[PDB]
Amino acid sequence: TTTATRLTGWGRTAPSVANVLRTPDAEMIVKAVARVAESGGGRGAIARGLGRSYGDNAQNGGGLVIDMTPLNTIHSIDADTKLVDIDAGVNLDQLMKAALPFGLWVPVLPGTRQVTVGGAIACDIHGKNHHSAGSFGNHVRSMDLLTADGEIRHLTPTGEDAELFWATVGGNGLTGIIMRATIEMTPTSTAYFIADGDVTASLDETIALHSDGSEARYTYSSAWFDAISAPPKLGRAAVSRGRLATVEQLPAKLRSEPLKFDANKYTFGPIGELWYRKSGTYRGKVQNLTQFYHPGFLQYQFVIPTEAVDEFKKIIGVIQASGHYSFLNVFKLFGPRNQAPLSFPIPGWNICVDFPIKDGLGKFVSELDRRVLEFGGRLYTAKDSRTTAETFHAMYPRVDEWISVRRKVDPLRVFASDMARRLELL
Ligand SMILES: Cc1cc2nc3c(=O)[nH]c(=O)nc-3n(C[C@H](O)[C@H](O)[C@H](O)COP(=O)(O)OP(=O)(O)OC[C@H]3O[C@@H](n4cnc5c(N)ncnc54)[C@H](O)[C@@H]3O)c2cc1C
Ligand SMILES: CCOC(=O)NC(=O)c1cc(F)sc1NC(=O)c1nc2ccccc2s1
Repeated sequence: TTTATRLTGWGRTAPSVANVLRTPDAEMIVKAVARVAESGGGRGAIARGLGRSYGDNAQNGGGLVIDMTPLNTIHSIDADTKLVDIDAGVNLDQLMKAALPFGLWVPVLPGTRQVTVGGAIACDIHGKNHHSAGSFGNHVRSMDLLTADGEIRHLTPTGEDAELFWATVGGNGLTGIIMRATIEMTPTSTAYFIADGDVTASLDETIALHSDGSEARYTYSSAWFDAISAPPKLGRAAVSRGRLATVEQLPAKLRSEPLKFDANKYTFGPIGELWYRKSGTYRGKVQNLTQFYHPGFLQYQFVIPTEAVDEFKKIIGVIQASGHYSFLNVFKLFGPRNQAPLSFPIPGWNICVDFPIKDGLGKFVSELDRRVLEFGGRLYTAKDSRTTAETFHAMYPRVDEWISVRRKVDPLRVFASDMARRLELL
């Protein structure tokens, strides 16, 4: 029934051997969880999606890992209610394609589409539209949760079991296995975006641009920022902002299938500064999803609360002066948070940086953790593999509330992961 497999997260880092159960049969999954519960709990079980977490949240050294990707039935889509009913192994690319002919858009897309619905709920994922749509869990109308006792619980965001619903959102698999969910989609009349592009010369400008009001005009917003240059070039950004196009905004060619989804010597001088400015400045460009959104290393992502703007500028300065060079860097302003205790996003300045593994890096990121903590921010568990229990607990002050929900639903510690043990969420 199960195979011994060396599993890792996407950062190809911290390997651990587990029994991997890979079955299309939901029955077998129920029986395997019963097999784990009866056998004195042991080192437990965790669900796995497409393995796109950089962390260790989808591995369980010496325990059971349940591969959820063969549970990938789309049960129903309804254009009138905007509801899709899917198995938790359905991925967001598959969902996106199935839903478009109904005029329905996946309401939160992350930077990849190769992500399961289960993983999208359990990490409470966010994307380019967070300030207008919130995160994934805001759009879940119901889910079916396989709990430790072997019962499948039907959960909704309001009414009884709300607490457990909200513990499962961002719960990293630790309340049990999400089998099935109903999601409310966003109505759209096209597969396209109308996009504006802006380019700033400085961090001060980047911040000014993001707090001048203009963010209200766009449903989707994010930036690539410079993390290497000295100040005041540092934190200069290519900003890309837009919204879903309506049919009347498309060039005539596209109106018949509006829902179809099918170095050099100059580059470091003044001319390329102009090139990159021109090329990155535009208004009302029509773009598909690939052009607008989806075109060794240690990923590190954090958010600093909105008011702590001076503290945010200080952390960027520390990154640049550190001697650790990050080329691919995403900046976004998050909007309001939801009610999930372990949900990562909070209103404020979100950054994802990417460091090549060098001497000293492990210790440098520890200092960064400390600064993020002091400034009221937190790290994202989907990107993290190395932070301590202490640091994590102080960054998520609702963790105790969460833990008691978890102990209520899982008394025998039937659901467990490397991360759980490391972060003392067990
Ligand atoms: C290139 C790239 C870009 C990314 N961009 C973004 C982004 O823009 N925004 C963002 O928020 N995230 C982003 N991520 C992270 C990714 O969205 C999350 O890590 C997502 O959770 C991965 O889903 P997955 O199905 O691979 O789940 P896995 O990585 O396999 O599992 C992740 C967690 O979900 C739990 N889980 C999975 N399935 C189930 C289930 N059926 N029931 C209960 N728990 C389950 C696992 O136990 C584990 O805790 C990115 C990742 C990559 C590689
Ligand atoms: C590749 C898609 O890029 C985007 O447009 N991203 C966003 O808009 C966007 C907005 C946010 F709030 S968080 C985010 N993206 C991320 O967190 C990514 N992390 C990686 C790591 C490796 C490769 C690609 C990515 S994208």
